[PDB]
Amino acid sequence: HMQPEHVKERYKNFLNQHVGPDMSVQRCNSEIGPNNRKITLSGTDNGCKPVNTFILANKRLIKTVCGRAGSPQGNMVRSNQPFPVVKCVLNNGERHPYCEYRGTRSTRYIVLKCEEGWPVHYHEDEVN
Ligand SMILES: [Cl-]
Repeated sequence: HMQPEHVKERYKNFLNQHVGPDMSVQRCNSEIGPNNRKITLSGTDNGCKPVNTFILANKRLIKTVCGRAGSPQGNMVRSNQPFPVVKCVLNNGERHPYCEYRGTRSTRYIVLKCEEGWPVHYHEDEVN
């Protein structure tokens, strides 16, 4: 429960954007939208993210990728085993409440950036 002060907000936002143990392929719009997580494109006024991946696992398991269950990839880490994910890809909309997505489930190695052992960034594919 205790977190480094400079990590707290980045970690909170990592959980919000990317930790979705209960997420499903057909709930991208509801989960991303203002009735739930209100996930927004960084640096924008309520802008729809082009892509947002939810890892279908709990935060405890995902955090282990920052340590024993990951391997180094530059200054990031790559999971040693793959995870189930739902990738939400933008279909329509500029800003909330109009962000509409298609969700696709896959199993994939996840690449994260960690700080002090805490996940702070999920590395999305360049093209989605
Ligand atoms: Cl790996």
